[PDB]
Amino acid sequence: KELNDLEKKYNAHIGVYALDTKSGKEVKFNSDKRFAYAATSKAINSAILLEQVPYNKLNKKVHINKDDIVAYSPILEKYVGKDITLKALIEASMTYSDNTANNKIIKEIGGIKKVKQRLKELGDKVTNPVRYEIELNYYSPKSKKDTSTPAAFGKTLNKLIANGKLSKENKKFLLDLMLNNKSGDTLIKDGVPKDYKVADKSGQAITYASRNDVAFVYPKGQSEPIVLVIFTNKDNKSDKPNDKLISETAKSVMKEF
Amino acid sequence: KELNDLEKKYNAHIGVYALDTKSGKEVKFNSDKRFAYAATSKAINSAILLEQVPYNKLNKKVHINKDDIVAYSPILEKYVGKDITLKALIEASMTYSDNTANNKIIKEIGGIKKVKQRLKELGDKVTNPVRYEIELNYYSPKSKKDTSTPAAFGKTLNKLIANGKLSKENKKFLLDLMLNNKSGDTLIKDGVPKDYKVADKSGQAITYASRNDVAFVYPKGQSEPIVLVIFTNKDNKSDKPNDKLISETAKSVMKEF
Repeated sequence: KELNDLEKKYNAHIGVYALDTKSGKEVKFNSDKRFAYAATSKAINSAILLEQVPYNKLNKKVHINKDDIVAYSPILEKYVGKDITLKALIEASMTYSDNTANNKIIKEIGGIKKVKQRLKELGDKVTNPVRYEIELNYYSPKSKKDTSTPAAFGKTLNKLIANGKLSKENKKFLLDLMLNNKSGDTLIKDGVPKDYKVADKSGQAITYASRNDVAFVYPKGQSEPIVLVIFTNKDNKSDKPNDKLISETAKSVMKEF
Repeated sequence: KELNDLEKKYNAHIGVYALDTKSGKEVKFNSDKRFAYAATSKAINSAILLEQVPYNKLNKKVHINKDDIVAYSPILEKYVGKDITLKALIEASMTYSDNTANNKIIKEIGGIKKVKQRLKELGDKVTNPVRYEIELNYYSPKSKKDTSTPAAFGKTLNKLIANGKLSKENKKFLLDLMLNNKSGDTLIKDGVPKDYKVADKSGQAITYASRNDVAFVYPKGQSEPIVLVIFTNKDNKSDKPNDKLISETAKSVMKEF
């Protein structure tokens, strides 16, 4: 379970930050090294929008046209020239990792700048959103663009969602999407003990086998979640990642709690 | 609401079969004309597998290798060389319309032949599965391959799921996937009245703007569903469909109940 020999077994780099929100106990490993967060940022944008729009007001529609459309939008693809509710945008973003949905949410929030401002209010000076989908995924170890550290990103998830200011309804709406999500089943969920419940949002950048998973993990018997951010990448641009790496990382970290 | 002037407004062909399972009242329109059912068949395969595997036994894993992988498998893509539960296969098939998941389910059932045999036991001599994903989507008006009529397909959905022999748990597991599904939101769900609950599985063949949606529709106040099959296509191979066509078709048909 040493994270060091997980990096060896897999020849990858692991960035972890786990915070038991009950005890405040943290597990860090390369927790201050930057990683491209890819689709895991969708959790952040969704949370931020849910801060400014009451659950009852998620039924508000927003028009989607061709310009809004970006690659890998299994849901939003068909909304060209149609309206979609803020509620359905968030579901598309969280369940399907829909790229057009996420951009739209960011737009609704006020843009990247607004996202940045918010991050800064949350005391997050590390999380660096610079581009929208899908370009936020063109990770370069040379660039800080669209990257965060496991610690900065974890602290933000905590402050925004776990110990945030979301209403009961919106927090539930969001955590349930991440809970019900079957997309990151091979990641944190795969490595945690049978009885734990995992509310995650996976992600994978285009380069360096940047494969991430962030989650609200709930040990059987605990209602308070452990915020778990696992970012992983490899040395080469075209490197393919191994999800079992995240699964094994979550297994190990969870044993700390 | 005449279906005829919906076909005019949209210059498309509508195939409908609605059966109120409570009253046994039916609404038909070109209900005996063949249409490519595309991903809507996933509902059928899932139901059939759920007939032979108890809910508690869905945790059984099945190995996925490269050969199993077909196009548009947002979930199953990453399972190459990994195991997946029958439960996660069905979720992938129903929520994400995952093609590799569906093929695997068909394999688990015993193959297309087995599916055929089952259809025949259900008194369905029309539904004609011939290929797996993704080729089942190469629709030709000249070919009966992978097509069914709205009536034959509707009667099968009814006999297999609605008035089928699924256990409480499996029927729920499946209907909840279709209920929670945000993929066909622009279809039946878009056209039914606000308070209705729609448990659907959309679909779109590669050709002739073959855009379908099948659902278990629940009027507010009714627990028994109305099985609604709406198949639509156009004259030309490269025709793009308009989902609002299905939405408007569902609106009209629902007024019959």
